[PDB]
Amino acid sequence: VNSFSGYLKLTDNVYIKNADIVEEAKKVKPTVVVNAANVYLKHGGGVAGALNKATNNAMQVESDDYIATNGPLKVGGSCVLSGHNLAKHCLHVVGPNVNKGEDIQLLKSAYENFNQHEVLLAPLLSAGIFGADPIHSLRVCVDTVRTNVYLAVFDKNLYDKLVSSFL
Ligand SMILES: O=C(N[C@@H]1c2cccc(O)c2C[C@@H]1C(=O)O)c1ccc(Nc2cccnc2)cc1
Repeated sequence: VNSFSGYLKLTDNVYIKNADIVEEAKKVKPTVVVNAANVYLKHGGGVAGALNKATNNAMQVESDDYIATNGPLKVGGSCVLSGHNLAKHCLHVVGPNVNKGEDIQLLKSAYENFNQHEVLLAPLLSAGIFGADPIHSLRVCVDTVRTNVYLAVFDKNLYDKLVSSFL
């Protein structure tokens, strides 16, 4: 039993809700919140900008030190940093950004990072301003992630479309 509330169950291990991931993180305080990161951990907009704003820019400060030490992430890769006031940990995961021409096959590699964590609160990778089809992202999530994932979808219209089209 965990504290995630109001989710629709899609599969044995994948759950989905129309929710603001920032508000959901603040209420649940999950062990792991996933950020829709880029390779530079520059959290300017979309989910990343929202999460970073909620940390009063502490996520960005920590991220800049991480990059200065380690260099950029790989597309499809991840790193674990602090969850600040939102979660114990933040798993920064880089899905391919279609508006940069990155290979969408890398989306499966991106979701594989979730398997290193037993339970996660997450957005749909590569959705939103990353330009991929969210229906496709949900399919890859279901077919790749084996650990317990609670997906937060900000847009109600998109949430309803994802549920209604789910196979
Ligand atoms: O980018 C965001 N979502 C994407 C989006 C947006 C629109 C249509 C879409 O299909 C998608 C897919 C993505 C998703 O749903 O994950 C997002 C989520 C929460 C948020 N929280 C917040 C907002 C304002 C101030 N502070 C915190 C901000 C942005």
